[PDB]
Amino acid sequence: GFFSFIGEAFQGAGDMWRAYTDMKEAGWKDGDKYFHARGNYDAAQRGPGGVWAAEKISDARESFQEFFG
Amino acid sequence: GFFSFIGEAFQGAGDMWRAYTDMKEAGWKDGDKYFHARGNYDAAQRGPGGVWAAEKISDARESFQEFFG
Amino acid sequence: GFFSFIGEAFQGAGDMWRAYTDMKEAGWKDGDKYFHARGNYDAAQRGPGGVWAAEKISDARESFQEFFG
Amino acid sequence: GFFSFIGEAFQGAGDMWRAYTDMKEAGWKDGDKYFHARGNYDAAQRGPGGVWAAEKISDARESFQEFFG
Amino acid sequence: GFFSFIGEAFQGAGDMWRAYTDMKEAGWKDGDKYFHARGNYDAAQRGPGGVWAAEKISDARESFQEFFG
Amino acid sequence: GFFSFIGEAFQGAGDMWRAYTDMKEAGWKDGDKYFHARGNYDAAQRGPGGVWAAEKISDARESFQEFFG
Amino acid sequence: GFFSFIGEAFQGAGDMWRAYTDMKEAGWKDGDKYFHARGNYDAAQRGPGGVWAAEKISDARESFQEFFG
Amino acid sequence: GFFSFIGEAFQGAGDMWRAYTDMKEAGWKDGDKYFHARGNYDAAQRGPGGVWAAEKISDARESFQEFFG
Amino acid sequence: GFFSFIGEAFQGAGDMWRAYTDMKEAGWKDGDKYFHARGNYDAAQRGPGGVWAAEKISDARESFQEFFG
Amino acid sequence: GFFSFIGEAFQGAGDMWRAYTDMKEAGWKDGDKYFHARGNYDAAQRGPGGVWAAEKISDARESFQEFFG
Amino acid sequence: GFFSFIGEAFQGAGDMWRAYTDMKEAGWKDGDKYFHARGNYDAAQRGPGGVWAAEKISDARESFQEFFG
Amino acid sequence: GFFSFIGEAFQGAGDMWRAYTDMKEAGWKDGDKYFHARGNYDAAQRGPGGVWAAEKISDARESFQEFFG
Repeated sequence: GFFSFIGEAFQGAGDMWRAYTDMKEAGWKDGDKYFHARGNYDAAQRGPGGVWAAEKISDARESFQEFFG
Repeated sequence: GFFSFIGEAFQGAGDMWRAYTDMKEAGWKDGDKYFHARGNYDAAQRGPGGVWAAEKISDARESFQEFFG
Repeated sequence: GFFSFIGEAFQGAGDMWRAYTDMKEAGWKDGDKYFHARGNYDAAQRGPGGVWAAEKISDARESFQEFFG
Repeated sequence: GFFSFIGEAFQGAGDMWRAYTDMKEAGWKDGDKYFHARGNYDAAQRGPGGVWAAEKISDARESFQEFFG
Repeated sequence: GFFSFIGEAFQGAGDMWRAYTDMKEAGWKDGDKYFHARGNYDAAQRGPGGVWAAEKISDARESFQEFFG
Repeated sequence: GFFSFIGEAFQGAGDMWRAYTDMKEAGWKDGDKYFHARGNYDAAQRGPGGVWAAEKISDARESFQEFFG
Repeated sequence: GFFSFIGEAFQGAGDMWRAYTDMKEAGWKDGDKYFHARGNYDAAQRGPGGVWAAEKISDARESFQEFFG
Repeated sequence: GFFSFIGEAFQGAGDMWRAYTDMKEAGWKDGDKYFHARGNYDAAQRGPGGVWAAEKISDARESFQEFFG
Repeated sequence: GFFSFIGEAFQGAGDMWRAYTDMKEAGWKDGDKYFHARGNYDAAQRGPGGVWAAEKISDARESFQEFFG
Repeated sequence: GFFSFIGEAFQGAGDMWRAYTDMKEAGWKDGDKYFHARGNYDAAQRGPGGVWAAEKISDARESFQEFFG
Repeated sequence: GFFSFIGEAFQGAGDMWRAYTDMKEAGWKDGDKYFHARGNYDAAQRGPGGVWAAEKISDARESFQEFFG
Repeated sequence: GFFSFIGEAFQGAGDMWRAYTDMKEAGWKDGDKYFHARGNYDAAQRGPGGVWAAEKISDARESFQEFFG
């Protein structure tokens, strides 16, 4: 079992990035979730970059290189 | 079992990025979710970049290279 | 069992980054979650960078290199 | 069982970064969570950097290098 | 069982960075959590840096190097 | 059982960095938690640095090096 | 510089399997060489087998297999 | 510089399997070499087998296998 | 400089398996060499087997296997 | 400088398996060498086996295996 | 400088297995060498076995295994 | 400087297994060497076994194993 959450440069209001594994006889309730935004400037901004999602990376030679100038 | 969530440069209101695995006799309730936006400037912005989603990457030689100038 | 949460440069209001594993005969309640933003400047900002999510990285030779200039 | 939470450069209001493992006959309640922001300047800001999430890293030779100039 | 919480450069209001393991016949209640911010300057700021989350790192030779200039 | 909490450069209001292990027939209540901030300058600030979270690091030769200039 | 001599199942009389490299201002003399054979039985005999002479063998997968029954 | 001599199952009389490298201002003399054989039985005999002569063998997976039955 | 001599199951009379390196202002003499054989039985005999002569063998996985039945 | 001599199951008469390195202003003489054999039985006999001659063997995993039945 | 001589199961008469290094202004003489054999039985016999001659063996995992049954 | 001589299960007559290093202004004489054998039984016999000649053996894990049954 592999669980990997990556969260970056965001504005949230609730109930995020959750992992529920292997429950038995459970029960739950969540409530209302409000996002209210007025007059903001430069919210939720991210620079460059690549996103790799792999399971096995075998024998990688001179690979996975990112250059920023 | 492989679970990989990547979230970046966003504005949300609720109930995101969840992984529910291997439940038995469960039960749940979620509520209303409101997004209200007025008069914003430059929200949810992302720069360049590539997105790789693989399962196996074998013997990668001089590969997976991104250059930014 | 592998659980890895990485959270970075964000504004939240509640109920984030949770991992519930291996529960039996449980029960829970969560409440309302409000995000209210007015007149902000430069909220939730992130610089460059790459995101790798792998399970096995075997024999990586001269790999996984990021240069910033 | 592996649990790794990394949280960085954020503004929160409640109920974050929790790990609940191996409970039996439990029960719990959480309350309302409010985020109220007005007139701020430069909140939740992060510099550059890469995020690696792996389970096994075997025989890594001259790898995992980040340069900042 | 491995539990590692790292928290850095943040502003919180409550109920963070908790690990509940191996409970039986429990029960608990938490209260309301308010974040109120006005007129701040340079809150929740982080410099550069990389984030590695692994379980096993075997035979790493000349690896895991970060240079800052 | 391994439990490691590292907290650094933050402003909190309550109920943080807790580890509850191996309880039987327990019960508890927590109260309201308020964060109120006005007119501050340079709160919750962190310099550079990398974050490694591993379980086993075997045979690391000339590794895990960070240089600051 | 690569020099590989393999000699097998033979009858010789002299001056075999020599490698002279990188000489300067040299000089040499060899003598007479006589092979005299009478009435022999089953001299210089070899069983089956393949002869590979390569310089580079890269990425050979399930190759170079000889079966004898 | 690589020099590899393998000699097997032979009858010789003289001056075999020599490697002369990197000589300056030398000089030498060798004599007569006689092989005289009469009435022998089963001289210089070799069983099965393969002969590989390579310089580089890279990444050989499930290769170079000889079976004798 | 690499020098490897392997000699096996032989009958010789003289001046074998020599390596002369890095000589300056030398001089030498060798004499006569006689092999005389009469009426022998089963001289210079070798069983099965493979002969590998390589310089570099890199990353050999489940390779170089010989089975005798 | 590497010098490896392996000699096995042989009948010799003289001047074998020698390594002369790094001589200056030398001089030498060797004499006659006689091999005389009559009426022998089962001389110079070797069983099975493989001969590997390499310079570098890197990262050999489950390799170089010989089975005798 | 590496010098390794291995000699096994042989019949010799003289001047074997010698290593002369780093001589200056030398001089030497050797004499006659006679091998005389009559009527012998089972001389110079060797059982099974492999011969490895390497210079570097790095990171050998579950390798170099010989089984005799 | 490394010098390793291993000699096993042999019949010799003279001048074997010598190492002469680092001589200056020397001089020597050796005499005749006779091997005379008649009517012997089971001379110079060796059982099974492998011969490894390496210079560096680094990080050998579960390697170099010989089983005799």
